[PDB]
Amino acid sequence: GDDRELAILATAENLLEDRPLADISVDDLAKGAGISRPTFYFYFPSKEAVLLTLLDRVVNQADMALQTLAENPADTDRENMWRTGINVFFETFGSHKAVTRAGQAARATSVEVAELWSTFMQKWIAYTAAVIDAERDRGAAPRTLPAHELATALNLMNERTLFASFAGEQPSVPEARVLDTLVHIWVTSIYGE
Amino acid sequence: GDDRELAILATAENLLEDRPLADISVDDLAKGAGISRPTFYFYFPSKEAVLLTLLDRVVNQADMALQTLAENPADTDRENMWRTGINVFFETFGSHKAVTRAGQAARATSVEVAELWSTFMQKWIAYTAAVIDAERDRGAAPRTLPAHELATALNLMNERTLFASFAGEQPSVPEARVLDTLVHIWVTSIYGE
Repeated sequence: GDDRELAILATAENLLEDRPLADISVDDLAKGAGISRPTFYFYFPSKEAVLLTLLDRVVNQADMALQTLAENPADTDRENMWRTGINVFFETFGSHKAVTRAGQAARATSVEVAELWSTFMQKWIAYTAAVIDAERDRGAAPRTLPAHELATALNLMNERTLFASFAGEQPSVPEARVLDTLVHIWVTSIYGE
Repeated sequence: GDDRELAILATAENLLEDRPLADISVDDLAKGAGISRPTFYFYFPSKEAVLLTLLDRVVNQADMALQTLAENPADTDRENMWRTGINVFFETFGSHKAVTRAGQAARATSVEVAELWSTFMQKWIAYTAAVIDAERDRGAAPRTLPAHELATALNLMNERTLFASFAGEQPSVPEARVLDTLVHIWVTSIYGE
């Protein structure tokens, strides 16, 4: 039963690797999931609710991985610690590029997708700023910009640069180089005087 | 004659301050410009070509201002020089927020808008990297990341952070704080070891 729902989600993710949400119909979803069209509408109100759920699962996966990291300090220098935290996003979203791309194009039209993204971005920026503040309180980072404004720009940078790399946009940082590039900007801007 | 065209462009920019492209019709454009609907179609193929031209004029205005800056060095420290160059974009796009917002939402659907944006971004990143390279050649900046990858991420950061500030997205850096925030990230990441 939760089976049919997972089948629908797995079909949508497979089809989104090939074409946009606009080019996928409810029948394609139903057909791929081994069900009828009215049976589909029982699990989801629309193909957009299917995308909404896929992005929800992707965002919550990253957010949980991040909480795991937070409760379990990695034992390394400062630079590697930022790298590990950014890496959560590089791997989680980079393992679901079709959902990332469609979820981002849907922010322009779907109020729920825009709100879901915006809640989590606020959470990840607040956490980033709490860490920068701890680093300043401990004397490891200088008091330059307002931690929260600095955290806002760096998280926006990552959203745009990661997602450009994953879609292979022109211009974009090659995906093999994007982690190194962002970590350098984060560590210089956070610790640089 | 070029009069009617300017009237149509000025009407579209005024209406875009109130509602999205989808909520504006060719008749609204024609009516505001003091012309008929078939007369409209003589100057522009569609309301989307009107947006395309508006964004074209905005992008070329910034690019020309930047060329002016380039040919006329401002006589100040390094930090102020980056601030002046970023400021070109903060003021040019920030003086046309409705076009910026609609032009960005149209990149998801219009191949010409996507290509126009992508050409200019490549140009501005190449110029940014040429400057970072000159600074490294002169011994003023360390050889850290590949200048071109560093320039890519910083320009993407600015596109996303400026445009979030202008739309008042949640989250965003307040528009009174966005210039300072980006300049700090640019100067630390470019000059920081």
